[PDB]
Amino acid sequence: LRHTFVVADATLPDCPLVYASEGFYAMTGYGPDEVLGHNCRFLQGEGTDPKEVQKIRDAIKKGEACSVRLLNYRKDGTPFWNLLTVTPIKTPDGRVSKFVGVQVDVTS
Ligand SMILES: *[C@@]12=NC3=[C]C([C])=C([C])[C]=C3N([C][C]([O])[C]([O])[C]([O])[C]OP([O])([O])=O)C1=NC(=O)[N]C2=O
Repeated sequence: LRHTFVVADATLPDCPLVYASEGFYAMTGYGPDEVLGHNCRFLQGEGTDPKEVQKIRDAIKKGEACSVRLLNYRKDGTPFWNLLTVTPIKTPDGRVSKFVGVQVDVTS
């Protein structure tokens, strides 16, 4: 199946994205200059369910994995359904260093 992949830096307080696969840029319409250094939430918009957003916010704050389905918007404004799985990456001392995300466009 077609998916995309990003890495977020958890050592920075607001989990900016530091790496994205070619598919992530191609799927969203945004280039590296608009994606790198930014929190993934710029993909959100009017129809995004705040309850699902809250699930990821809590899991990130708690350093747990999380899988949620979100309405997202491309650079051109058009919406798509993003099945998103975030995974915490810990150092051996228990601290979370990075979050990794798999994003699937599940508009089908
Ligand atoms: C986004 N993918 C994504 C990938 C990773 C690795 C992480 C850590 C987060 C995301 N987000 C969410 C965003 O960064 C944030 O966690 C949430 O919006 C909730 O926190 P706030 O503070 O905003 O309430 C992704 N969000 C998207 O909308 N699309 C993704 O692809």
